[PDB]
Amino acid sequence: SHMHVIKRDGRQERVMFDKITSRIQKLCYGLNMDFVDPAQITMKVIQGLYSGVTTVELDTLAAETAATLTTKHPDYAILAARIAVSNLHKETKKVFSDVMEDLYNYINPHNGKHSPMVAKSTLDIVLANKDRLNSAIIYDRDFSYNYFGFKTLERSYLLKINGKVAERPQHMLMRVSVGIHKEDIDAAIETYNLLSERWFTHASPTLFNAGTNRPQLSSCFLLSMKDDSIEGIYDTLKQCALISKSAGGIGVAVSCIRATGSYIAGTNGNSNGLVPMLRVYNNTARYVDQGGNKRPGAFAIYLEPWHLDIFEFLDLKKNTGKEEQRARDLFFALWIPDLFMKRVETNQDWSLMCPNECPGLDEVWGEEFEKLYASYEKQGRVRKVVKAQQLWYAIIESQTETGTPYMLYKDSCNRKSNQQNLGTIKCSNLCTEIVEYTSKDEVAVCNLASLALNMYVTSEHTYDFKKLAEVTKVVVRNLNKIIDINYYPVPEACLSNKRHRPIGIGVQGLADAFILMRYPFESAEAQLLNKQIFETIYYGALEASCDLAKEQGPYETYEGSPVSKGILQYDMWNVTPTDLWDWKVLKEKIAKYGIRNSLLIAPMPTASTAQILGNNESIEPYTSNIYTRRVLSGEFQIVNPHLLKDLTERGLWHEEMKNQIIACNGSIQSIPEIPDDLKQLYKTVWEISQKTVLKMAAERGAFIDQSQSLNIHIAEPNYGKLTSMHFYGWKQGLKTGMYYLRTRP
Amino acid sequence: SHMHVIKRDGRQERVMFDKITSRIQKLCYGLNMDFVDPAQITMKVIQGLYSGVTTVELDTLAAETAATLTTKHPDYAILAARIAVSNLHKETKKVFSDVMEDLYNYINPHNGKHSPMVAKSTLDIVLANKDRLNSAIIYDRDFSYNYFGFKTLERSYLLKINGKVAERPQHMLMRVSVGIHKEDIDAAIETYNLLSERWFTHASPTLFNAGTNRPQLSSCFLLSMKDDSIEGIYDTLKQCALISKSAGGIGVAVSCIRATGSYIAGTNGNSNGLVPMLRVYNNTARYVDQGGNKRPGAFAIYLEPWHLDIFEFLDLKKNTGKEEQRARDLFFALWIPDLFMKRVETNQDWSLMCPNECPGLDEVWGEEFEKLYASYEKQGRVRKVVKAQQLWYAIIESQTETGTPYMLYKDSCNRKSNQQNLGTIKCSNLCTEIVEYTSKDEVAVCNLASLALNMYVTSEHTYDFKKLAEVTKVVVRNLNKIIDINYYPVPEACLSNKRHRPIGIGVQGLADAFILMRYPFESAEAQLLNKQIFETIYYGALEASCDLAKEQGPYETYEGSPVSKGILQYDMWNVTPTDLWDWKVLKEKIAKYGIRNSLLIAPMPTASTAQILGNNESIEPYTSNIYTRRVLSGEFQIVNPHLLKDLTERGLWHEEMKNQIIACNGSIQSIPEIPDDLKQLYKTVWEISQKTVLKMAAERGAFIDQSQSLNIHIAEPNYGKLTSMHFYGWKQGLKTGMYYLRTRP
Ligand SMILES: Nc1ncnc2c1ncn2[C@H]1C[C@H](O)[C@@H](COP(=O)(O)OP(=O)(O)OP(=O)(O)O)O1
Ligand SMILES: Nc1ncnc2c1ncn2[C@H]1C[C@H](O)[C@@H](COP(=O)(O)OP(=O)(O)OP(=O)(O)O)O1
Ligand SMILES: Nc1ncnc2c1ncn2[C@H]1C[C@H](O)[C@@H](COP(=O)(O)OP(=O)(O)OP(=O)(O)O)O1
Ligand SMILES: Nc1ncnc2c1ncn2[C@H]1C[C@H](O)[C@@H](COP(=O)(O)OP(=O)(O)OP(=O)(O)O)O1
Ligand SMILES: Nc1ccn([C@@H]2O[C@H](COP(=O)(O)OP(=O)(O)O)[C@@H](O)[C@H]2O)c(=O)n1
Ligand SMILES: Nc1ccn([C@@H]2O[C@H](COP(=O)(O)OP(=O)(O)O)[C@@H](O)[C@H]2O)c(=O)n1
Ligand SMILES: [Mg+2]
Ligand SMILES: [Mg+2]
Ligand SMILES: [Mg+2]
Ligand SMILES: [Mg+2]
Repeated sequence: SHMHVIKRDGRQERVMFDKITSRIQKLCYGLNMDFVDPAQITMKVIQGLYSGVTTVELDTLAAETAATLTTKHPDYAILAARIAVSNLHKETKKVFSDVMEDLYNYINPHNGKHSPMVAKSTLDIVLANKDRLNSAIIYDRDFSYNYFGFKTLERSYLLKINGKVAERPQHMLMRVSVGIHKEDIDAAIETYNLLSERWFTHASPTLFNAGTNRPQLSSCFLLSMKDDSIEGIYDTLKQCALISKSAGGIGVAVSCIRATGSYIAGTNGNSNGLVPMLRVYNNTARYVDQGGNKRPGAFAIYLEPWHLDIFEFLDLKKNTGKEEQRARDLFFALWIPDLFMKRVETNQDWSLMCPNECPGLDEVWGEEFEKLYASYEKQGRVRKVVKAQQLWYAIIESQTETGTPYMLYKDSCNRKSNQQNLGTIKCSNLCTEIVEYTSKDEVAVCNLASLALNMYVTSEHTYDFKKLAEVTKVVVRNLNKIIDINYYPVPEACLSNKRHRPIGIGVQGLADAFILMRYPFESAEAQLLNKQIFETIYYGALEASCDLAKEQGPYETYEGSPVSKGILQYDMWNVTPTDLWDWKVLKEKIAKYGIRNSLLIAPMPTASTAQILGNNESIEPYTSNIYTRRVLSGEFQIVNPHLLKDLTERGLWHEEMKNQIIACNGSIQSIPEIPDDLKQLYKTVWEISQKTVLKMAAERGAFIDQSQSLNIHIAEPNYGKLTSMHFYGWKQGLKTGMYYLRTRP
Repeated sequence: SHMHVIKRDGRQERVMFDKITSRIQKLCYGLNMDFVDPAQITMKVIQGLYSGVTTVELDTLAAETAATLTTKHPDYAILAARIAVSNLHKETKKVFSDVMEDLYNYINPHNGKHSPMVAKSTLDIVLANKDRLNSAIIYDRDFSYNYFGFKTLERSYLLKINGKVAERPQHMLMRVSVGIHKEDIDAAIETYNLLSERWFTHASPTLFNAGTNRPQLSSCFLLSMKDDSIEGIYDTLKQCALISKSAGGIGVAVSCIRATGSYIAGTNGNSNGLVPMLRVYNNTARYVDQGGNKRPGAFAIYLEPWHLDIFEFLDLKKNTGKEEQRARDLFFALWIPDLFMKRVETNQDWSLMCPNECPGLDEVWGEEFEKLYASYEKQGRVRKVVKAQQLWYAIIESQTETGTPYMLYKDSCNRKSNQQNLGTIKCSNLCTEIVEYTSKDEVAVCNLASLALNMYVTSEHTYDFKKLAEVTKVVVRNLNKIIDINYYPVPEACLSNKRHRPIGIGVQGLADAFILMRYPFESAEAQLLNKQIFETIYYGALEASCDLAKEQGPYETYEGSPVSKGILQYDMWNVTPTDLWDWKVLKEKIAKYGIRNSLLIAPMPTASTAQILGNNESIEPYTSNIYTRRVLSGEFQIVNPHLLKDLTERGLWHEEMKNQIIACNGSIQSIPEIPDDLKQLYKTVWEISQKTVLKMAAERGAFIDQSQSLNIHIAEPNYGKLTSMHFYGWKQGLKTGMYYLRTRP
């Protein structure tokens, strides 16, 4: 008949338009009514309406229209967040316990199987404790997310039932706290309130599988080859298949595979090298997706540069060429020793050999690698001799073209790690921050936890240090409770992760801490500031693991580590820390009790986590002050809201200032309406000299017991800033030369 | 600030959308609610709304959107009429008297002059009689117009004040009845109620200037040249300028101007002919517009075919050629005698002469013209001799290309008219229906009144005859009261229009009378029907003028007319009328009292009048069953609503039948969903053989004392149907061969 809409109860009515403005103005309380205008939003919604429309599409399109209108006044972000979050909170259930009973009592709607979303012990903990725990949840905190962080949180992370999302966000975060803190409830309420107050957040597989039926909370996996045979290659392929099933990240050390042309004693033939093998890993990276297709399964391939197939390895992730000689859905990385640095330095030659001819090489680092490599370089057992600057030119061609390979430094990582007593660290994970020991028997597993920073900044614009160590103590107790609950997908993972027991802590949003502390990025108080911050994080981490080892005893391989010898991570950098803390009593209690976890700190990139909480990616500056937004039918420009927060107060903001920053791509310094302080507080990273950031990485990574991601931003391809940049990173002592060479077009 | 609309009081408010659907559903009472849908109309209105919009634009766009949605169901025409008419009736004043005081008390808003819209005697009649007359008006009748008839009535006919229309339609029709019936009120209330019940309507200059300050109620003007000198040409140009100022229609007899090359005794030169002279009349037709630019001033130019400049006259209204040899904003017509018919008939020759050489020719018709033309054809005084079929081929080239010239028959008009005693009828008006005597002293003026037809059809589908003569009596009393109130623009007009005193009555919408009487157009009861109708109209007209002559005496030149000799118009056609009436007592009372008006009946085209009342153009069939509508941003297709009225009852109407009639251009007979009666009741005029219509014109024009318009519709250029058509019209005896040759593309 007429234009009827399908009202959410399931019924239909006539189109009465004042229900829209009746609802929006109800959801506009507490905003600037001088620019909050329900009529424009209603008008663009009615531009899209038709007959027979479910009303949840009208609320979705209402929040979408408010998100597109956010450019006119910044309160429409708060409005659009209230529209989407109110749309969800009207939909699903109020009580957490009946949601959990609905998830456990799930039935596959065409197979009849009692196929739960949560394990029965999780439901046991909930139903035994629902009275305190339903009282602990606070739904006032769900209106605190950004809109785009809420849509990113909704599209993939909330547990769905037949396509309809059936979890509020506090149901997910309380589900995580039950999923980790099993027996105890006080830790679940301190962990819940410290969690939902957005102080720290766990990693994404923890948000996937906390308390579910297959609890695989880990996110870091480091695998090396079992053998240089078909059985080793395909058994390693099997382990990468299972681990990439249970939503992990896999970095593979592929150093020990014989090269093209070496003799095969079994079938009297010659090998074809690494290129079809890594092509098999290419199709495996396409087939298995992490979890329920939530993100594609990605593999890192690490190769040391002395291997003979290095040129076809570097020409492998490209765009042109034959298709059968490209494997472009992987991530390639070079695990470079100091000798290739020295031979590129003085234009000498370089010996590409085959690890069947020269066996047992990648397990040897430093001066011993110099002696063994020189002794094989003497005997003439090598196969090819290439001038080192030619291969360096090939590396800069590959990084210039695609950004791959990554570059890590072998002797720097093997020298400055707490797992020296085990052997030689072969590889690292996909995002190049977990530097741990791998073997044929031990497959390295590490857990993650990302602390935010800008929630700690007080109103005095003086940073809070004493809170940060305290939350770090709660985090270390969380991860150390994670390691003993996790279900490892392969049997080699449990022995490594329970013998050595590592954790991982990484912060996100350093640029917001600098803006809210009101310092320039290349100032003196910034370089003092991050140094003091990671002294606080590192100190509180060591105090927390000390207080755990006082209660459960240290890990199984402690005596032999340099921490048992008193050398902490900063002395391996030979940098005495500041007088901000008391390190003597810390080293006394460590010398009397040990520590519980081997490796502690690890700055991860946190793309998706910082996408949720609105912070910037972990430590880098803003890419531009204008950042785009992916909206259906609108992909548009939103300025940095801290910059806009200062501009509305300083008066220089007007109705075309956005258009004034369109034609400069974030560069606010070219405009004549300038207080000449925003040019220091809001430096575009393209307008930031990279070597100051590298010095800041030398200080901060000098207070980190693992590596850290390092997105290199360079506007134009030039070999001097690249070559001097990598050599400068090697001279400062960094464990990671690069993670991406990013060139803006 | 926000989106505020300017509410009609002059204020502003927020955009609240349920005021729209709150109003439309209030204006939807009495319609089919199964398809009446306010939400679609509201949706397309809100597609056009913006901030700072006057609400009368929202009602205008609402009625416009309903007019475009009328295709889905025919009740949206009734809706859109109620929207526009309610928009006007909310706007202007309720009382007629204060509107008249506002119009008389008008002041030019930048000259201060008391420049009235009505004369002071009109306001005297209103203010002396406002108590009965404000009670007589019925505003229930304004919701009876069509939408497009109301917009056509509003854009040009209602008297505006500074661009804002300040007259309701009943204010205009009551203003007309006061403007004609001055002293009497009973005639103003019978005339008002018979008028506003849409029975008959006056002509368009009557609607322009009834009771205004310059009352020029006439619409027919026939002028001939005073002299074949510069003084005669430019004095005639002066009279055409003044008459075209006061909104008349001018037909000019340009027979008596000497041709190209004749000697000029004053300045010893030779004339250039007619072409630059008619070019001067071209620019005069562009400059002076009728009234307040309400329609462009148009001139008819009549020429008899024996004049020497006839070839450049026929090649004059074209599209190509040099610009200085074209006069295309005129209307050209040939005033053909029988001799050109006979010489084209038998392929003989034809004598093109010059009226300076052969003087006193156009004042002579018939056999006397044959004798005088043969005597000048004998003496060799002629100048050119052209084969007659060549000039006939030139005429068919001109009518084929543009439709001009018109064709009238000289001896047929001079033989069958009541003004034989005066002399020779030279010319006729622009629309070729007023055939009256012109002279140097008498400039012919005729008034018009168009009766509708389909209001007379009773529910029994038997036509009402006794009402039609009665309304015809009221009409004849109206026009005879018009002639004595009118203000003639030139002094020669008053002597003609008061000596001979003619009137004019023409009907509109014959196709609707045939459909509502349910007969085929080419049936037997149609040809019986229009014959009976014009016997009724002609009989009631003669009875009315008889009853006027019983009270005031006949006109000044009665004794000498053939009506005084007893011969009425039908005996000049030698057709005895039917036994429907009593003609003997009529001819007795005429023989004892005479008649008051010389010429009575005149079928005019009525483009604009039938555009108001929704009827078809006067006597022709429908051009197509689908007719387009001019709407801003929508120029679309609406079917004939009587056809649609039968299709919704007979069930064959469905939701794509319009699309089934798109690809046939009104031809409903090609579709397979056919009751084979609609193919007879709804014949497209392109699917109608023209000679049956010509026979119907012989009967109906055999009962008309003047000529009648005749739009000839022929789909393709073919010389046989044209030539046989004009010869057939001459053989039936018609006074008008053609008014347009229309070819659909
Ligand atoms: N009758 C209607 N016609 C068109 N849109 C409507 C109508 N009613 C509500 N809407 C719009 C307004 C909102 O933008 C959106 C959601 O309305 P909403 O009221 O929340 O559904 P609902 O009526 O079931 O919720 P609730 O019953 O709790 O009020 O749909
Ligand atoms: N048929 C083959 N095609 C391509 N590559 C092969 C083939 N067989 C073996 N390889 C590669 C896989 C390993 O990289 C390598 C050795 O495999 P492996 O089983 O150890 O050889 P083998 O034991 O039979 O001879 P060897 O004793 O020399 O190793 O050669
Ligand atoms: N506040 C509004 N915002 C947008 N459109 C409106 C608003 N109010 C009325 N309209 C629409 C409804 C109608 O289609 C059109 C004209 O409204 P209308 O009510 O007749 O003006 P009005 O309010 O001055 O008349 P009245 O005072 O007699 O009610 O404008
Ligand atoms: N100068 C001119 N240019 C063009 N046409 C002219 C001119 N003078 C006269 N005519 C035309 C207009 C008339 O159609 C025609 C006669 O005009 P008119 O005044 O009667 O001439 P006339 O009286 O001086 O000489 P005649 O006695 O021959 O008419 O000649
Ligand atoms: N595309 C990616 C990126 C990272 N990761 C893994 O997630 C870890 C940290 O990356 P991250 O914190 O940016 O991942 P998110 O938590 O943001 O999803 C890495 O060590 C990888 O193991 C992944 O599996 N797939
Ligand atoms: N374009 C026109 C059409 C007609 N007319 C005059 O109006 C008379 C009848 O034409 P009509 O009845 O179609 O004119 P309307 O009343 O429809 O405007 C003609 O005799 C002309 O004198 C005109 O002046 N201009
Ligand atoms: Mg509701
Ligand atoms: Mg082997
Ligand atoms: Mg109103
Ligand atoms: Mg003269």
